[PDB]
Amino acid sequence: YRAIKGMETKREIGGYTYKVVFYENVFQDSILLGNFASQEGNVLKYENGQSCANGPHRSAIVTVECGVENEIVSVLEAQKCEYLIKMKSPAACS
Repeated sequence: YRAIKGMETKREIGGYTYKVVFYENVFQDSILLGNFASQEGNVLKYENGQSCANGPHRSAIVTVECGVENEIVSVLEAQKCEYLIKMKSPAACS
């Protein structure tokens, strides 16, 4: 009944703190981008989050290429209130 969290990667982009719980969801300060729904490849998709107001539901898509450590490289609202999260992590290698 309790969601399991990952490593919690947090980074300040645009003045707000992006938190990637990885197996839960992603936030910006306290504004919920999206929620972990599915893992597609090595990319995790988070949607049904907090409203965007200027569009549909916010969403977050974490693109992981794997690396030495987990870190939020960048986040970009390029898609429909859907935030591209660019990351890497050794735990992503499989």
